[PDB]
Amino acid sequence: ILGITSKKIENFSDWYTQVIVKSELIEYYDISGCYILRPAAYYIWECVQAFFNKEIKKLNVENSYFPLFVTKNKLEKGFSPEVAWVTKYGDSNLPEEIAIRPTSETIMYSVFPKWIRSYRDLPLKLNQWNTVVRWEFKQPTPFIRTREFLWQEGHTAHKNEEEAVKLVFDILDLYRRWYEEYLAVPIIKGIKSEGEKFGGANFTSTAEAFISENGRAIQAATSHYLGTNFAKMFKIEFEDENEVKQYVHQTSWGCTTRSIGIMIMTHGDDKGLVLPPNVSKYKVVIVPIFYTDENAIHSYCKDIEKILKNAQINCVYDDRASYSPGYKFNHWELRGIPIRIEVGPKDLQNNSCVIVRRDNNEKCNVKKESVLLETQQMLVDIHKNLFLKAKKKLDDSIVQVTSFSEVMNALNKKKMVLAPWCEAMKPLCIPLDQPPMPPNMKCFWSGKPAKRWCLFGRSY
Ligand SMILES: Nc1ncnc2c1ncn2[C@@H]1O[C@H](COP(=O)(O)OP(=O)(O)NP(=O)(O)O)[C@@H](O)[C@H]1O
Ligand SMILES: O=C(C[C@H]1NCCC[C@@H]1O)Cn1cnc2cc(Br)c(Cl)cc2c1=O
Ligand SMILES: [Mg+2]
Repeated sequence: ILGITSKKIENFSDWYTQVIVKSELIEYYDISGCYILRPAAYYIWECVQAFFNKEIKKLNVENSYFPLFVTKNKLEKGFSPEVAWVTKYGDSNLPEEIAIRPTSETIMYSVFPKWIRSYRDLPLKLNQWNTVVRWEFKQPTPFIRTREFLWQEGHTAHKNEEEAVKLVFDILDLYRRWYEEYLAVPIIKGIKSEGEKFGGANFTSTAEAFISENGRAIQAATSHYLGTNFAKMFKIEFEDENEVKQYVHQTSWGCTTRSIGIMIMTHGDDKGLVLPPNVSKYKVVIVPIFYTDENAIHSYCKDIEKILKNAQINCVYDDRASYSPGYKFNHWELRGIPIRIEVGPKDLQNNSCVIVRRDNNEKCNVKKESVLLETQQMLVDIHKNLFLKAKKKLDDSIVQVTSFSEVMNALNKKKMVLAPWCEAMKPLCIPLDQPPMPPNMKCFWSGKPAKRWCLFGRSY
């Protein structure tokens, strides 16, 4: 009951449920597919939100808030069974049903024509941090697929294709950094196939992550070039620099709290949650061991707490008298605190302490004067190690194939497949980083000549 009783490989699904609850990330809720985000989970969202905000602001993107509700006729300008409908206020029916936003396309693009008259009004760059609701038919999973989820949705409109297209890939790399620099998760940039892209999009760029334990790919984030599709539909036009009426070129992009789930599944182990330092409130936990003047142990630990905190490194000194040091060890490992500092009589004797990494459980005795410096670079190295170990697993999950039997073998081993492309397992994306393609290569399913490599696999 106390700790994680299932192993990540043996029973991944039950391991996941145990980790997210016992590490105090979420609480389950009496509405299926909805979950309470406890402070530990929301801190992660706050962090990546702060990062993403800073970066998109550099791209002159402005934050805004559009209404949670959209009327029936405006929404209705193959998704409808996912729409949640507000019908009643109190005991009175609404004259017209109103929908809860599943996304803000119809809400925003209905007003864009009013804001866009000439080239002078361009580019228009908007972003929202909000919630949307979708009554997912597929089985709900905490973070990964929820019926209400926090996200960010960006929407832009430009004078031409090139400015729009560049921003699409600018945003896509921000998503890359989002996962890499804060969640320590490696992702693959790519273009969706025509059958997998957002229907309203010209093309859909994507960031894909992969979970080796169940052999499933997860779309980490999206970034669409919408072209003039929505511009035509909503009559979003502007007057040229040459007085000619033109359609705007639009982009849209989004990343949700699914990112947190991807992080958990990536870095979590059999001991429980493992947090990248950049998304953990407490970077260090200080645990005291008695046998010995207790008050002297308190003074030493508090001194180290002051040293770290003064250097703007948030940490916690677990001085709860009712719990053994061993209990505290597991307590904070479970909650994913990157670093544990142990202080006992022996450490107090040499004016030193034991520092313990959460990721590989490596221990080392450091002098009190070197605690700060060693802590700082250890937090750096922990993030590097988490990312690199994760990248190795991602890379080792892809097999380059040129035949059907090679595909069957990879599918049976829960691997992803990199196959020739000439345009349940499905096409995931056409990776931006293309390996060389032999001149006379064919798709083994069509015989047509291959132009690029496509990534295939099962997905969430
Ligand atoms: N219910 C959900 N909970 C969490 N994240 C989600 C959910 N639905 C979609 N996302 C993610 O939100 C981002 C953009 O969503 P979106 O463009 O609506 O894709 P989508 O068409 O809903 N994909 P899918 O629902 O799996 O067929 C992607 O990274 C999705 O993985
Ligand atoms: O939501 C999208 C496309 C983009 N909109 C916001 C930015 C990120 C995102 O990729 C695809 N999508 C997904 N699910 C939907 C569910 C409903 Br219900 C509706 Cl009306 C519409 C949609 C819908 O448009
Ligand atoms: Mg969907």
